[PDB]
Amino acid sequence: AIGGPFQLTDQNGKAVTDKSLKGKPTLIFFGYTHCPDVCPTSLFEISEVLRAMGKDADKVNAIFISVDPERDTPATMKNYLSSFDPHLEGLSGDPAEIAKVITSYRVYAKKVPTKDGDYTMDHTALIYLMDRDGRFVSPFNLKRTPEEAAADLKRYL
Ligand SMILES: [Cu+2]
Repeated sequence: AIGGPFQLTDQNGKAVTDKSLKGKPTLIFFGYTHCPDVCPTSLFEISEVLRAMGKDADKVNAIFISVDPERDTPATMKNYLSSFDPHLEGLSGDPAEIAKVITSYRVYAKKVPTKDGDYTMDHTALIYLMDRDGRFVSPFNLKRTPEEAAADLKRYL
């Protein structure tokens, strides 16, 4: 089964587990705060879907899990997510827990050293849709208007 148990921390320091994602459909994106193009564009596109949901945005989970736990602490994630829709929840964790979640969600993440102790990460770019029971449905299509993506997500309410 794609996905597994976890215990992570949101950008406000609140504990978040797999069990707390149950009851709502869930979009998940794995990335990192120092990503130059893919992450801000993906998280912007998700943000527009959440805006197009209106009041229903509170009835889904939209989760950004960092694959760069050495840098993406709650405070870093909070400030990063400040630019994006406020419904996005950013999850940080102990390196052990992130490595576990990466394996159970079949994520690819690889550090790529640049220069002077800095680095980028190659990583999975797909958006995961999990149902309200936490069961993987499919990857989620963002190549369409925010309203079309919102209408699709609403079917999982
Ligand atoms: Cu990225």
